[PDB]
Formats: sequence, structure tokens, C-alpha cells
Amino acid sequence: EQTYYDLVKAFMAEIRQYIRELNLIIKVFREPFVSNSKLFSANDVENIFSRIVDIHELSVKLLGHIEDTVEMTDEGSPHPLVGSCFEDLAEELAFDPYESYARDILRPGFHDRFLSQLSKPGAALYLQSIGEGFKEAVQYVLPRLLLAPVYHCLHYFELLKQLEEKSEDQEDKECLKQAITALLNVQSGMEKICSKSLAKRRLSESAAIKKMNEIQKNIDGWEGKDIGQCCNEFIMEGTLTRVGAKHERHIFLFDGLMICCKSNHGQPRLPGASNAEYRLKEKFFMRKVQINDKDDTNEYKHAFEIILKDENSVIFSAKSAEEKNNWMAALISLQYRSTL
Repeated sequence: EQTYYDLVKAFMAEIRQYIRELNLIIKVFREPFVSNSKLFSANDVENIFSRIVDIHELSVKLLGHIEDTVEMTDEGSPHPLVGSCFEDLAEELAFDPYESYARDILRPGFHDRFLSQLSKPGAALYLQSIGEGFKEAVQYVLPRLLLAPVYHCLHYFELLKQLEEKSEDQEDKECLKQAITALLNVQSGMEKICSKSLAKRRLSESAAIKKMNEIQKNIDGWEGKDIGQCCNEFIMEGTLTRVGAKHERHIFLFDGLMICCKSNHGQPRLPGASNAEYRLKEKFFMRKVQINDKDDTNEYKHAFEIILKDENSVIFSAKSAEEKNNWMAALISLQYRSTL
């Protein structure tokens, strides 16, 4: 249902957002490691960010060519012919950096080595000195952002196929076929790397308000306005333990609300009473700080602290470090949404 031109328009918007993400990664997250030569060697940086810089250069070059092509496209053509933009680059093996990148970032021991780099002497303190939120963003959000190049390059393979099938110009079609061919090595190479179980789980990990109303409907004792009257999207739904509370609360995370409920699944109700599976306990408005907490003999491990306006802090605990990571990823992203 999409024309060749729609795909190109969609792609230009995608690569512009992507380029912005690469910039964020380079100027905001990576620059501080590069700046502290004493704490991180060239390799340390290399082991975390890989070919990120080359990929950024390739991307700006790709978008630039595509932009000129479009502007220089007269009414004589059925659609701008971008086949050549891709073919010229693929012929110079310009996409090779992505295979190397994917290999470095999706290696099985990536995260462990990443953490060791953040926990070695003076590292955590240096990251905190960069500014509020940097240490948390680096630890729980950066590893997700670092996957962006993989998603982006994988989509290229699919994009080129669709363009080839939809091209209305024989010369353009030919260029596309050639680009596809010249990229077969990079593709099978990335394919092997991405199909391994761990990588596959990681990629899957970071991959109509009917749901919002369906969720409120199933929550008893609602307070304040509707979910739709302050939220625009649904982020997460998991389980956590409130340090101090008696029962593990089920939680619905929206961009505007973190709803903490109690599960009454299967428990008896009086006739005429609500049949909703959950009971509202805490309704938190997302527009305040989020702090990380170290494990405590207090039985609470994999915990973090939420700080509300003029309210008392609340501490939650997750079932594992993996669960805590998913929550901090979403929560930290929400707190610094303006930057991210």
C-alpha cells in the first residue's frame, strides 16, 4: 500500500531521528569517557562504543546524498531515484562498520565488561561529577541506545528489498538489486550475530487508548482523573516490592503515571461488588526524580528510590537485577525524556 516515495519519506524521517540518537550517544555519553584519559584508555572507550563514530559519519553522508537527490528530482521522474545513493555506498563497502559494531556490542560478555568499566576505581564518582542523572543514564539507558545501530542496519536490508520491488525506473531498480547483492556479506554476518539467544533476547528487549481504558477497568478504587487525561502511552507492566509494604504490588507504568496495585485475582467478592482483578494502592505522577539504591542487608536488593514533589520517598525492589534494569531503563528515560 506504500509507494516507493512513501518508503523514502519514511526512511528520511527515520534516519534523521537515528542521526540524532547517534549524536546523543557521541556528544553526551561518549565524550566524557574520551575526556578522562586517565580513567579510560582508548580501548576502554572502544570496548563500549565501538565504531559509533564511523556509523555516524556514514549516516550523515547517506542522508545528505538522499536529500540532494530529492531536491534535484524534477517532475520528469515518477519518484526520486535513490537506488544509486545506496549502490555507491555499498560498492565501497561503506556498511562494513555495522558488522564490526554488531560484533562488538552483541558479544555475549558485553554488559558484564560494560559494568566493570563503570565500577572500577573512581569511575562511578567521575560519572556522578559530570552532572545529575549521568551515572544513572549511562548505566541503565546507554546499553539500550547502543543497540540502535543494529536495529537501523537490519531495517536497511528490508528497505532495499521493498524499494527494489516498488521502483518505477529500470535503472533505479538495477542499482537497488546491486546494492542488495553487495550487502549480502554484511547481512549474513549480522544475521549470525543477532540470532544467538542472548543477543536475540536483548534486541527483543529494546524493540488507540483502548488499553488505557481497559486497564483502568480492571482497577478498583480509582482516584483522580482518568489515565487518558494525563497519559499518552503505556510503557511497562511488572511486579515490585515496596520496602515497607506488606504485599508485592503489580505496577502499570505510563508516560504520565506509575500505578501501583494489589492483586485480588481469584479472591472472593460480595455480590454487586467490583470484579476488577486489581485494587489501586499508589497513583504516582511521573514528573519527579528517580535515584538508584545499593543493596542492603535489609533484605532489599535490586532496589531504587522514587522521589515525589513535597511527598515522602518510596523504595521499590525487583525480583532480579534484570528486572531492576528494565525499570530503571524506562524510569530514567521518562525522567530525562526531554533529552532522550
